Amino acid sequence: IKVLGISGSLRSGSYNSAALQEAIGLVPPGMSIELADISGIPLYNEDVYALGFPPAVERFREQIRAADALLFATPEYNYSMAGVLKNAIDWASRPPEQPFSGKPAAILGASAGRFGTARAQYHLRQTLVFLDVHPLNKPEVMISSAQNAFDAQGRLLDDKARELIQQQLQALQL
Amino acid sequence: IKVLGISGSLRSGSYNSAALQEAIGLVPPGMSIELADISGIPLYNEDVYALGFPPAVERFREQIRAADALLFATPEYNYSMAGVLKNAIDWASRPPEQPFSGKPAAILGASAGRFGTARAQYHLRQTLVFLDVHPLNKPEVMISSAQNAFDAQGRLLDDKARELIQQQLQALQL
Ligand SMILES: Cc1cc2nc3c(=O)[nH]c(=O)nc-3n(C[C@H](O)[C@H](O)[C@H](O)COP(=O)(O)O)c2cc1C
Ligand SMILES: Cc1cc2nc3c(=O)[nH]c(=O)nc-3n(C[C@H](O)[C@H](O)[C@H](O)COP(=O)(O)O)c2cc1C
Repeated sequence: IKVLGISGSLRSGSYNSAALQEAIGLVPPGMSIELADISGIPLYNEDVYALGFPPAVERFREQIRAADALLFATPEYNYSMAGVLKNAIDWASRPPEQPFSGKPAAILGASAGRFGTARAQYHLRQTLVFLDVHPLNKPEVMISSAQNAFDAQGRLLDDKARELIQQQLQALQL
Repeated sequence: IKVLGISGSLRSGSYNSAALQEAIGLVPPGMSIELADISGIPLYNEDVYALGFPPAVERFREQIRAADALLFATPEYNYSMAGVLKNAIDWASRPPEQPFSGKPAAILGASAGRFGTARAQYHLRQTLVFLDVHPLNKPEVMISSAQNAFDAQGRLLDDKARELIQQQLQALQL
């Protein structure tokens, strides 16, 4: 079961990239996770699209088409998903045969304050559902106070979190 | 009264851009609309921001700070606002003293086909309130079937949408 991990944050220390990094070692037997790189994807511009998909967008789209399932790690930016993550989905959603169609997915999000991700995870869920994606309803995974939830070398300390992801990955495998 | 028009679309024929332009031909005395340019704003990345605002973002934040009101024309992509617009908002919202705070703003959205922008407008309204913007609730301005609503090189053929822009600009002045 090839699972594609998608972070909505480009920063090297990104707690969201970190959580998907930890999910690699939390997968169950039979499943495996590979992180997608969207740093190369540009700002959406219909004119550019008309001329054809940017190299970085073709690679991404084909990673989605090929993966058996998707795992999203969306940060919340101002009461919604991060623009960057949305922008990448925008590109990837263009005809013909946008690869999202039919794929199952799991959503989780990391924020640093005391809330976050609740609104971004909902918006992301609706956006994905709009593209015919079938996301897992539960469990619900949110990493609050992430700045304390991880250490320098990006490692998740909360057993609850480690366990929740394991749960989701299984719930995903089913 | 200086007003900032922000289009969430970068394509040359953008109906959301074309709509704001029309509004310029509709301003009443004592009000002027200038169109911000976000095309130069890069994808958001915390590591880049840590070293200072890109010039484009800088130019953008100051226009917001200086303008007495904001006029947003957001297209709707995949059940939410355009990723491009959200990214510009993400960049502009960073401390120190992000300029959205306090500014009154009005929303409108241009889309082709069936529905459009109703979700994007909601998310946008929400995100902006989160930044302490005072967006107007009435009137709702949705330009549907935009592909027919506009002719070659601008000009809003639909008289209905015209009334709303006018009304929206008048309410805004108040
Ligand atoms: C433009 C921007 C908007 C943000 N908005 C919110 C927000 O609405 N709520 C919240 O709890 N945190 C918010 N944050 C903080 C992020 O959740 C926090 O910095 C997080 O560590 C980012 O993780 P990532 O780098 O893994 O994406 C925002 C950060 C930025 C740069
Ligand atoms: C990611 C994406 C999703 C879109 N989804 C729809 C849709 O569901 N229904 C529809 O009628 N048009 C849809 N459109 C078309 C736009 O509404 C149309 O191209 C519009 O004219 C763009 O206006 P703008 O250039 O002012 O943003 C979509 C466009 C993009 C880029």
